[PDB]
Amino acid sequence: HNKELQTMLKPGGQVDGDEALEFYAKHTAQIEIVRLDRTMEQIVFPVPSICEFLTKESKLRIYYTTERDEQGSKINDFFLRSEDLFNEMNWQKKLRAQPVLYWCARNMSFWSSISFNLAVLMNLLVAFFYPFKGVRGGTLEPHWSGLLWTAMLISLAIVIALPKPHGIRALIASTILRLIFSVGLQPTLFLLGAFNVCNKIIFLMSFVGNCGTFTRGYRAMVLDVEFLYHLLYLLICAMGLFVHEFFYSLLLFDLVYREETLLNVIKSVTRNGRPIILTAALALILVYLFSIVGYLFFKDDFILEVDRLPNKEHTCETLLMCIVTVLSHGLRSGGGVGDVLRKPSKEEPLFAARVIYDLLFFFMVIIIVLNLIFGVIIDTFADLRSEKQKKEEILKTTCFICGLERDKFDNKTVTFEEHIKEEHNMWHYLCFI
Amino acid sequence: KEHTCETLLMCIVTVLSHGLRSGGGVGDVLRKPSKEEPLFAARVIYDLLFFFMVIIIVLNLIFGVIIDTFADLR
Amino acid sequence: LFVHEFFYSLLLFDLVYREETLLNVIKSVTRNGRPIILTAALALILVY
Ligand SMILES: [Zn+2]
Repeated sequence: HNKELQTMLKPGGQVDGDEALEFYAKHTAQIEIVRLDRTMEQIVFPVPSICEFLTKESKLRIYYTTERDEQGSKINDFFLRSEDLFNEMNWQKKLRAQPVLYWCARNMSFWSSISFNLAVLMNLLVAFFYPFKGVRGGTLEPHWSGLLWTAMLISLAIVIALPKPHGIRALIASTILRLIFSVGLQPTLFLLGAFNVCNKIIFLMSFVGNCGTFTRGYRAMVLDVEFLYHLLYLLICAMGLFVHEFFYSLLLFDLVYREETLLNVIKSVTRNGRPIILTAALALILVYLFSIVGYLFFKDDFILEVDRLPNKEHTCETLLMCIVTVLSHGLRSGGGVGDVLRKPSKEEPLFAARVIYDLLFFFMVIIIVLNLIFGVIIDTFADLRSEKQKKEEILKTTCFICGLERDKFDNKTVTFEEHIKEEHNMWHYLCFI
Repeated sequence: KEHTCETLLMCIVTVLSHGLRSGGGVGDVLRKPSKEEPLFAARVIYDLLFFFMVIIIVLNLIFGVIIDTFADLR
Repeated sequence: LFVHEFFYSLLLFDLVYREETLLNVIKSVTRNGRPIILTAALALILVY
């Protein structure tokens, strides 16, 4: 009401009285509610001291992952997420006392990134030369020591660069390559495996630290799928350290499945999986009918050429199951079944029968069915892109709480961007709860 | 004499990238199982899994990404 | 002009990148390049 009073607590950023004014402005929220008589009134309250103990990553997760129900409102799931956020803030305040556990839980990204990187490098080491018979052999430059000296020069040039601006993995890779030639490769791989397993057993503690599920017991931490996945990763890492080496390749999926875009394209493939499975079943039954037709009428045309392992050049398939195997062999090769069956030679009476048989198989099975599978995949891309742009637009041009659109705030003595940060800020609603 | 073998697990990756082409899959370059060796069904499911999953799903994934980018741009 | 001749072929790209529709289709390819690179890496690990 007092315009003179209003214009001297707000612009207090440029005055010397900063402590009291910006402290009390920072620690004061504002919320609007509706009472029984459907009247809207405004409440000004102090924020709790525990509400500042909330990580902004969880805030972004709550802002993005909340979805609207059939009535078009996000508050119903927001309440449950608010309760979970309250428990998370309680555990964060409890955790902040410990100096070393908070240091481990504060740096999860470093442990995860270095584990991913050195497991990738471990897979690259086991992939290039498996039998571990030497390092001197190579189709590279005239000496392997030349490439080793080049790597040493690269490491020396990277050791005088800027402090961790770029090339941090380059010097480590050069050092690992230089250690590979000085000492035997199996000691180097044992050292790298021990480093990865100690990295994983400290990262598991770092993960269970800030995600404080383990303070309530054992059932909740055991039943968690993410903890089980991390434990499985640790188990197969220890198994690949102790018996043979291919389990690093096994955990390469868990490595490369950490980002979102590769996830999105794959998991679009796994979205409408039931049309894909049913189309595969349709292909199987079409192959079955074509195989029994070939068993009935073209039994002697199924001569195909094979080569025999040393202790005549042709085999026949007459069991109606080997014929299904041959038709699934001919489901590949693009042309169809006519590329594996013997050539009709234009003079046998079953020539036109062979021509229409081959053309029907090729056209109907190959074209229609394989194009059906690919059309299902493409349509799933279209559906995902449409719903993603729809939810992004409704998040960007609509208030989270009020649900009103940007078009209602044309002039109205206010703006939308101050409405959605002062009048209807949802973190003020969480603070009030 | 007219034939070579690849036993290094890197030459095998080279041969599998050689067989990532040719459309049919890896079953067109490997020798024919001749129906009587015990590892016949293992070869059949191996070839079918490689062809179906790798060829169909992955190459159709790349082309689907390209087509979806056309749709977004338009 | 001074050494060998194939650098005319090298500058043929700069020649054909002067219109707009070709640029539109090329960077329809290279707009979402990171899904394509990650799908290629997925193919590489499946081959492995
Ligand atoms: Zn509002």
